[PDB]
Amino acid sequence: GLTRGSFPEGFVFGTASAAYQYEGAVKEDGRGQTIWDTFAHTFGKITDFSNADVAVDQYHRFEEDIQLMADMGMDAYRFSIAWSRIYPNGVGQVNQAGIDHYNKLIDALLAKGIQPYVTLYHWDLPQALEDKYKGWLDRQIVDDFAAYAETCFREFGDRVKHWITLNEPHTVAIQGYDAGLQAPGRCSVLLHLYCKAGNSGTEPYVVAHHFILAHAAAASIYRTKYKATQNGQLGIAFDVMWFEPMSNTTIDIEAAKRAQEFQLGWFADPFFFGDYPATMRARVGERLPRFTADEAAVVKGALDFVGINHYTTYYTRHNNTNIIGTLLNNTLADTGTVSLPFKNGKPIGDRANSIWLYIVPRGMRSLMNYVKERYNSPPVYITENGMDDSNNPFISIKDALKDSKRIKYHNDYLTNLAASIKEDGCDVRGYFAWSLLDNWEWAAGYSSRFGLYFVDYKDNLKRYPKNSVQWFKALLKT
Repeated sequence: GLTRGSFPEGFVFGTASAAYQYEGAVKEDGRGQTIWDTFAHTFGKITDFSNADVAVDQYHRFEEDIQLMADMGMDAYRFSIAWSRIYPNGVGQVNQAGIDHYNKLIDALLAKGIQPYVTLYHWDLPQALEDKYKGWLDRQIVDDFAAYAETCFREFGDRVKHWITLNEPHTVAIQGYDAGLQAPGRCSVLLHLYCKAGNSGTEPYVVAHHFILAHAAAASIYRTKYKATQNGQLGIAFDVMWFEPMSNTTIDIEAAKRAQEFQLGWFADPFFFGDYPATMRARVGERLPRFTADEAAVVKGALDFVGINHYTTYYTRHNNTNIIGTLLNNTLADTGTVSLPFKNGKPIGDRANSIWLYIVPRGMRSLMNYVKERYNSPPVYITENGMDDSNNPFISIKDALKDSKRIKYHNDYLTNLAASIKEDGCDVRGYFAWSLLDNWEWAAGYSSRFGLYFVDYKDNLKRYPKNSVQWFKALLKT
């Protein structure tokens, strides 16, 4: 079976978390309102009517949780900084209590020998910036994010050596501005009646452009002022499904390739080559912003590593939008593809609790090779991988702990990962399980349990280890 010896010497194993999903204490120690506070407190936005005002209270309970990590022998913890705890209004007055908080968390981790991997932006934009200029829709976001990033480099960079500037910009751009299913909930009202405003054809591309520039702006500051003395590295965590052709036809083979370009390439082609993928330029046309030559020069080469959030694999077929009908532009239509976890009625694999999450371990290996080939072997971290159980009130806690399916998931995905490294030569440096604890899974609320530890929401957030805890412990034994 898998051991640490199955991976390169120095390979980093960790668990991942995110501020809004974990912290609670939403109105404590000066924290400003975010777009997700607003979204979670708006009717219709969260499926189980819940919110993250308390979440799992990691803001207060982080030392306990650090012990639960050390219990498995974890090397690292990925966590995010809530921008609104540092600048409650996005810009302006620095909140010293926010700085003090993350210093305590960082020092506590390091005292246990656990390395901090810090995400600067995990979707919780300060509401003040949304009100001021509609957040990621305005170019001002670029300098404002970079200033926030700089403050974090200055305050924490003496100890934090691994930075993830942005989490899943693809998800944010599509879910936040095309589907309007995540904050700020914008979209073409003609496509989705539940949105109050937006444009699914234009806004995702504007937001994505601004994410790319924001990262490059923060990376430029890091490299020019902090990197030589701090000696850390900056990356991004990209959401990436693997896509397989729905049929063995060149049209569908090309469609799967194109779907990948529109998902990963949308962001990574700028960072590696200085422009968007040709397919996107061709299909999105004037709705796709253009980089200036000076912007291309700051954007290209802006990553030290590629973070991959990888969960699942879908089939992809070529698709043409209906030639007759009122054309309502949107990002899926622009791809010229449809991707689905079914082929001829048959699912691609077993499903986890999440309706989108199909269990397809080979996708991990295929994707690692894809990244190696297209981008000339950049260092990669698997910044998230995992699966969820239901929140089932009809079973005992003891039965909820029997997560053999999660164990098989991690086993099979890691086995594929180990083979991509040893056999295929992929430069993978680490792996972080989503997630350490059951937590508030955005619009899914508390209905989805991704943790290695079970959280009893009906007993003051008590943590219990699921069977996967012992599985990871055995795996990581040195």
